[PDB]
Amino acid sequence: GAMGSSQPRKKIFKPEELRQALMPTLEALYRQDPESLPFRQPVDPQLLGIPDYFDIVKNPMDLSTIKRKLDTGQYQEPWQYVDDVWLMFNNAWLYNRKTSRVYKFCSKLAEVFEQEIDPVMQSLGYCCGRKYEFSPQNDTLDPEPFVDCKECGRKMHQICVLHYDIIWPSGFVCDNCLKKTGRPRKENKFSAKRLQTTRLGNHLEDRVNKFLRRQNHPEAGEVFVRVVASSDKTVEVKPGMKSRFVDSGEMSESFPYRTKALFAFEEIDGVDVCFFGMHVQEYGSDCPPPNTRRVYISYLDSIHFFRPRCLRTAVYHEILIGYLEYVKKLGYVTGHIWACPPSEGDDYIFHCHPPDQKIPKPKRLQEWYKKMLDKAFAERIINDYKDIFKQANEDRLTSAKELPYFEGDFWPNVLEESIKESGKLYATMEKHKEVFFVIHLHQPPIVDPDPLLSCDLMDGRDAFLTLARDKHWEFSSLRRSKWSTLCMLVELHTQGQDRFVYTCNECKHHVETRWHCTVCEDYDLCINCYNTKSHTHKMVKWGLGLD
Ligand SMILES: [Zn+2]
Ligand SMILES: [Zn+2]
Ligand SMILES: [Zn+2]
Ligand SMILES: [Zn+2]
Repeated sequence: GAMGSSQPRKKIFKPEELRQALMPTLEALYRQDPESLPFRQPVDPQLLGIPDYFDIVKNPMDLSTIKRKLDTGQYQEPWQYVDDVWLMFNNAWLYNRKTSRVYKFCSKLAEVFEQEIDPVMQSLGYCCGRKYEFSPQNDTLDPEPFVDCKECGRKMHQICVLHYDIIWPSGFVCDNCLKKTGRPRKENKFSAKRLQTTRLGNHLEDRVNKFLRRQNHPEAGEVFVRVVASSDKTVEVKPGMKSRFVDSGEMSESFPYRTKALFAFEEIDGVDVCFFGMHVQEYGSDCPPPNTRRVYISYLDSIHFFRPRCLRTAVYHEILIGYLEYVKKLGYVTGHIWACPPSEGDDYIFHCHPPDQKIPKPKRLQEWYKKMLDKAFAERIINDYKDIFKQANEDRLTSAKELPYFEGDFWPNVLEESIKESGKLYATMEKHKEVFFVIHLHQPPIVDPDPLLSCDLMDGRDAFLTLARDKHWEFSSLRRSKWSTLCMLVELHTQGQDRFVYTCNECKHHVETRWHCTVCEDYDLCINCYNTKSHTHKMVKWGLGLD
């Protein structure tokens, strides 16, 4: 029953201060006519004919009761007023049908309150005056989390202030109490910029930023593109196709590929926001037919908060066109896209999309890729592109073993169904002609210069979806996506599986204490090499060995 605490520099509010600040908002509700009228007195179920009411609404609340408390002085902190206005709204929204008068009255009162209470609560030193709950995820909704300033005691929305103890382990200090300090907040070192770079990531981001510079739009921020996971996998031929082609030795039992997960982030309001993500499968020059030198885009997802909107599509295209150009240069021959719009509520990569992010009609989605590919053809990056059906006929395919066979793809499961219902494949291909693109990119072996990044969280799409569902990292709004990115990036920086050995770029020996180049992407010399091999750039001394 007993809980002790200390809080000397606490913000404490005197009644009159609140009223002078708060009640101009409670009055803006009373001024709503006729909408405020059912809310000026406690709901009387015996006047209205609804004995129902007190069984459904457990804590009645209304304007008059709130006006009393604001005059009684019963509100010590400003959140208690705000909690009571939202309690009023939540009662009405609950009991009444979304079509009734009162429910629509309520949404008008609430829209007014949102506009009034935000600037006021911010003048009192808070983030906003909203009540937030996370999307459904029964009956219950989970409440957003709060942080208290270790100085003020002012309760804040953790998502509003974007505070996380891992980044700032000495705790949350509100922006004003930091002004009573001179020193600003410490830098967030768990940023997108600071994710390990790759030639693949760099080529894509170098291409997006070069485009954004020519655009010179003032709302735009820097784009960071990062490969965050890669590994070597195999796809096993399924049992039907196995007995039909593997036992004879016409198809290999499994096909090797390298999978990669990559994300793009944009600077928006000075923080990292993840707006684009993609998993790919890459079948090299030692992969047997039919997968030799082929890349396939398994899953592609996006969140529409990129700034500005009028550049969103062009930047998605720049990443995709950049991916084709990159693997074309390394030696891949064909690319494949499965252009399928999500089945409402299926999140491809990011948990919980914005309610008003458009799910495109399949004709629009395919036109979208067509425009991207047409753009690539124009720049002479693509040699040509056709749908799977027109392409199969043009190559005179007659056997199922000539269809590329990719992990998790549509066609391996169509082939299993065909074999199981045998006792028309060209018909199924024409039927879904529009959904499957075949991209012609064009030799010595393919050698990927990037190393593998072990990151279980991004080894395929399920691990990150699950973690975001459990942690309520939604991408449903700009403010929630900012928070989700923040924590996503903390997970990549600190919970990955790679540990780093350092070698001298000259004699290749393992180093502890070392000279690290300030200019080159990643260049080191042991003490001995620093003492013999000249390097023209300034170098700094890093590490500290125990011998
Ligand atoms: Zn807030
Ligand atoms: Zn504070
Ligand atoms: Zn050396
Ligand atoms: Zn250098």
